[PDB]
Amino acid sequence: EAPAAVVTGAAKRIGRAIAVKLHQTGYRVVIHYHNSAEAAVSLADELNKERSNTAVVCQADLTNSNVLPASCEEIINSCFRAFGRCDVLVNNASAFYPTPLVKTVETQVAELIGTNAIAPFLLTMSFAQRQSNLSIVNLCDAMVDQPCMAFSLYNMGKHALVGLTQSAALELAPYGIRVNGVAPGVSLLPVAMGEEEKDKWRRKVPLGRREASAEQIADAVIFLVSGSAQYITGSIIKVDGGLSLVHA
Amino acid sequence: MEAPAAVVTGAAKRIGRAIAVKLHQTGYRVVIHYHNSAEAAVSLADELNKERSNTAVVCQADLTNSNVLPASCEEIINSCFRAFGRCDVLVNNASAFYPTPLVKTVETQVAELIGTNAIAPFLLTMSFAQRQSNLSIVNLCDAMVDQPCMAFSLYNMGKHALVGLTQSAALELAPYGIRVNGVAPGVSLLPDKWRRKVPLGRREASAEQIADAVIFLVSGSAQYITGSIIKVDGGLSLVHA
Amino acid sequence: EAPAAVVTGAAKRIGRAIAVKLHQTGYRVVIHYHNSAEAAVSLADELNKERSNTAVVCQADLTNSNVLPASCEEIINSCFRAFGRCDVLVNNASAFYPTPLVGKTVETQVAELIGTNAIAPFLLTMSFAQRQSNLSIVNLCDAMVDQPCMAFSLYNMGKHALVGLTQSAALELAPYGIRVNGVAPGVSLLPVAMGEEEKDKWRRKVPLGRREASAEQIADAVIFLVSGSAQYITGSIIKVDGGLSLVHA
Amino acid sequence: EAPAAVVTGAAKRIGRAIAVKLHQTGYRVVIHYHNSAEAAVSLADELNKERSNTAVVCQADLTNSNVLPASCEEIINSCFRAFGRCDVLVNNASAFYPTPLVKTVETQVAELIGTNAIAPFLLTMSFAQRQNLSIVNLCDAMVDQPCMAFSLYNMGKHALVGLTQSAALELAPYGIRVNGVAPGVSLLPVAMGEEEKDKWRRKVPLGRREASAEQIADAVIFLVSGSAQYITGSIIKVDGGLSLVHA
Ligand SMILES: NC(=O)c1ccc[n+]([C@@H]2O[C@H](COP(=O)([O-])OP(=O)(O)OC[C@H]3O[C@@H](n4cnc5c(N)ncnc54)[C@H](OP(=O)(O)O)[C@@H]3O)[C@@H](O)[C@H]2O)c1
Ligand SMILES: NC(=O)c1ccc[n+]([C@@H]2O[C@H](COP(=O)([O-])OP(=O)(O)OC[C@H]3O[C@@H](n4cnc5c(N)ncnc54)[C@H](OP(=O)(O)O)[C@@H]3O)[C@@H](O)[C@H]2O)c1
Ligand SMILES: NC(=O)c1ccc[n+]([C@@H]2O[C@H](COP(=O)([O-])OP(=O)(O)OC[C@H]3O[C@@H](n4cnc5c(N)ncnc54)[C@H](OP(=O)(O)O)[C@@H]3O)[C@@H](O)[C@H]2O)c1
Ligand SMILES: NC(=O)c1ccc[n+]([C@@H]2O[C@H](COP(=O)([O-])OP(=O)(O)OC[C@H]3O[C@@H](n4cnc5c(N)ncnc54)[C@H](OP(=O)(O)O)[C@@H]3O)[C@@H](O)[C@H]2O)c1
Ligand SMILES: Nc1nnc(NCc2cccs2)s1
Ligand SMILES: Nc1nnc(NCc2cccs2)s1
Ligand SMILES: Nc1nnc(NCc2cccs2)s1
Ligand SMILES: Nc1nnc(NCc2cccs2)s1
Repeated sequence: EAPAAVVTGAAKRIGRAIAVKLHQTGYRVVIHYHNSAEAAVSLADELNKERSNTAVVCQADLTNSNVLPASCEEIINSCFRAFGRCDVLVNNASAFYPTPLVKTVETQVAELIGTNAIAPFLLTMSFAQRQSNLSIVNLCDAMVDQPCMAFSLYNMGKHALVGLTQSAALELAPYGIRVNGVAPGVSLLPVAMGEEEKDKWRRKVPLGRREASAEQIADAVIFLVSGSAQYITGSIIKVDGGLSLVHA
Repeated sequence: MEAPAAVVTGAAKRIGRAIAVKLHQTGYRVVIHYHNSAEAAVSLADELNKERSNTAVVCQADLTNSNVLPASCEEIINSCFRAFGRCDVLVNNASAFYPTPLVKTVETQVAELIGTNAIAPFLLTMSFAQRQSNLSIVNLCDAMVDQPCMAFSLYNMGKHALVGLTQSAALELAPYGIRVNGVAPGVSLLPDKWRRKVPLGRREASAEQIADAVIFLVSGSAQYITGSIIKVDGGLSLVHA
Repeated sequence: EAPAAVVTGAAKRIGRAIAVKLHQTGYRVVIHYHNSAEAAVSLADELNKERSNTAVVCQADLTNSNVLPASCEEIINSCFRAFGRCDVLVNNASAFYPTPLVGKTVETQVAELIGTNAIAPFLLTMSFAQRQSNLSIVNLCDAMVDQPCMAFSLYNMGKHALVGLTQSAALELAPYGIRVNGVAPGVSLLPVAMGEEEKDKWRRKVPLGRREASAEQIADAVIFLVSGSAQYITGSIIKVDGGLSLVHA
Repeated sequence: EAPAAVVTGAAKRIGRAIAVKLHQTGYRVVIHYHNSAEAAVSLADELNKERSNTAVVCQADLTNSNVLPASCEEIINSCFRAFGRCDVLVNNASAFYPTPLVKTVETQVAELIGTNAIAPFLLTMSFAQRQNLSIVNLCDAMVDQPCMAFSLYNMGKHALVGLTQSAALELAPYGIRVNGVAPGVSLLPVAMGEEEKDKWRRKVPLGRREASAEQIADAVIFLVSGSAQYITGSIIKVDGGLSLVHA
């Protein structure tokens, strides 16, 4: 009777807040993870303590390669194995690091374009081929047109994800699958980043001079998958505190 | 007094009514603004006050641009403060819509099309902010703003100006904690060829579907969202010619 | 015969550079001005001294009012009275100043900021089209239209409206062979009013050379758009901003 | 000292026209090709007959693979070996075919994302590493109103927008400008029946025809010229208003 959702990169940070808030809403969840095995299992434990048999984990590398289609097929298949259905796909997993124009480059291309764009395409195809309020939500980037300097590949990946969001909204609408995006500006800052750099970014945000909580991002995801967004497809909701509006 | 309060312009019919109703159902007190639709405005106010008495008032004003528009807009915001003691939400919904081919005087067309669609929203936004917790404004935009209807230059200029206001006001009022966002319908309630162009189910949006996006944006679930415009268009804007 | 162009606010700065560059390419020019009468006449003189009977001036307030349509009709009429034709319209004139949401009356500011930046371009476009070869319109837009200066809401509304006009008019006049495009400076000639230190703050933002656009660089893009090399281009807005619009906060 | 330009996919159609018009402006050219050797060589011969030793050909597959970075480095190097310099890169080559959601899919990924996005990135990096310098990328005016069932193609073209913007921003301190030209409907497929061609043509507000190759080429010539010295990160539509037309 309960719908089911796949969330990629759901062990930590935003994806985890997404999976949690989906579960709170009624969904059974596949918690996809790559390296964060302890966190993934520990999230699924917490969720199944609340409602037994409502969470499973699924391990996969989302780097592009000739087995990526199979991995993506397996993420979707795992949702069907555990819950008999797959109502929502959340494309959240993401590699993020600089690739200056001036790891081999082909690995960087595989990681940054694979995770951020190719895996979402492949997951979207498998989601669709396996098929009610069906929908996909892609995690985009509010700053996609005012990119971080030296992040060409990352940015290319997120731009492609906009393209996917739109193309798949158009193509899947006849099957009643909605496809939308949520575009954070500055949400949870990289664990790697020092606290002076974190406040630099925080200070740019017109609304409150702080980053988005992961929960604030999830809230937008929840709206998009909900029955209050039934006529919404191809839309990318910025959740950025106005940051994208701010000139240099 | 702890129930928040909303002003919705053009609230007597169609999308504005639906927005007023849904806000009221969420627990808002509402100012139902109207220009010509007195009977309808009052009838809605009646229905809502039957649900919860003294939660709905009406306010008449022409939103055409003129020398008296700033005072009319200021009095709309005042009416919310008079009735309810606070003004938490402004929904800029009223809109004039008609062709103005490039090939009523043109200056009257400017006054109604740019006035109702952009200038009144600007003035209402100014009065709303001057008078000031989850404070927000929602502007009713247009999903087809960049693929406009042929011969609708002034309407389109006004809806583009409204994107501008949405973004400018979001930036400038963020320090006051006033969020400013937009909802952009495609084809909603018609004023069949059109229905068939929509990817998502070959139908128009109900007014309620538009309202749903407004309710989201005013909610505590959108507390970090400002300067965003959510399309509610069933994919129509994605469809090439 | 030589083609003819109208340039609004052409007495000084970017408008002058546009009129000059159009005249150098072979156009006869109407130099529209509002307050800058000495500068406009002085410009027409210089151009006429390079080639007789190729420049006139035309004074008009482009503030919105009930007479704005007549004024815009008269601008276009001036070009047909002077040159027997009107091939190109450059909507360059612009009022620019803050209008904080939180001096002049607000209705005056609306009239100036929406009138000059949007309404007069719409009426001029209407007149240009109705009074009718490579016919085109170029609207001076703003590359920062989606990252606006704080407290510039009416100016920004006007520049957004002008984007809309650009697109609506390109759509609607394409059947008549009239192209409509835009040119969108980021930081070009800074306000005369602005102190050097404030100017250098803006300059420092620009990735491409950390300087503002020259007036000539803006004009070059106008000249492309009116040219035979832009015959298939309509509804395009070209940023001339040295990458400024791409820079995050 | 004549400047030098690399044009990818320069043997035919839009790329050919770009190469010709660059050559007419005074550029020496590297005509890059994949399968169209005879057309590429005939263009080179034509251009050399006009001015000796001003055109060379360079064969390379721009599909993504382990060797694409070396291929892209070789293209750029061929310009320097032939002409002693490389002033302009035009990323024009493109694969284009439907990839419905409902060749292996990874080969589709390699061809569509490789030609349209990864190869321009690699080329751009090699161009920059080796340094009026500018790059022009051939984008798509319909990128936000895509053809149904062209997700991978559209993804590639959106990525190219991101490249164009990202490279503009990063390369601006080295004085390298990076821009795009976005055709709407230009030269239609070779096989497409006229009746199908006319459905597309009829959609275009400005003259109900597709853009010539030369018309697209004109915008590229503008962007590489001294008249665009402050233009970077700009994408000029050359679409006859098509992108403005609602469904
Ligand atoms: N945080 C922000 O400020 C911000 C800003 C703009 C956009 N976003 C977007 O919002 C989404 C969530 O953001 P976030 O900061 O929570 O992301 P994140 O923590 O940087 O990454 C989320 C997860 O992606 C997974 N991932 C990385 N490489 C992968 C690979 N090769 N295969 C499979 N999974 C891989 C990781 O899983 P394991 O941990 O299991 O390895 C990781 O925990 C992302 O799409 C991001 O680009 C975030
Ligand atoms: N329905 C759609 O397909 C669609 C598409 C795109 C955008 N939108 C936007 O969605 C919003 C609501 O759409 P709708 O179809 O419900 O609107 P609508 O029925 O065209 O107009 C709504 C109300 O605006 C008020 N209004 C019109 N001219 C006025 C004036 N001079 N002064 C004061 N009020 C005036 C009227 O109030 P009185 O009746 O009291 O005189 C009218 O009932 C609008 O902003 C519209 O532009 C709608
Ligand atoms: N300068 C920049 O950095 C920059 C940046 C972004 C966009 N732009 C745009 O590029 C264009 C040219 O810029 P600019 O700096 O050269 O412009 P500007 O000097 O601010 O103004 C140009 C001319 O506009 C005319 N004007 C102002 N108010 C008017 C009115 N009420 N009636 C008629 N004319 C009026 C004036 O004519 P008189 O002198 O005769 O009175 C003035 O000389 C403008 O459209 C502007 O918005 C410029
Ligand atoms: N034609 C249009 O209406 C239109 C519309 C929108 C955008 N565009 C863009 O404008 C540009 C030029 O258009 P077009 O119609 O002239 O292009 P096209 O004829 O489809 O492709 C141009 C060339 O791309 C090369 N190419 C294809 N796959 C390749 C690979 N794997 N490796 C290396 N080269 C490869 C081919 O070279 P060989 O022949 O040598 O094998 C081909 O001649 C493209 O970027 C296109 O996407 C065109
Ligand atoms: N996977 C990720 N995508 N984008 C991210 N943004 C992290 C930020 C870095 C600086 C401001 S936000 S993590
Ligand atoms: N007031 C109004 N603004 N925009 C409106 N759109 C109504 C249309 C719906 C479908 C084609 S036109 S009404
Ligand atoms: N009329 C005018 N519109 N925009 C102008 N730009 C002037 C600038 C002010 C700050 C940076 S550029 S003048
Ligand atoms: N490589 C190519 N990219 N885009 C192309 N477009 C050809 C067509 C344009 C419109 C219908 S088919 S070829």
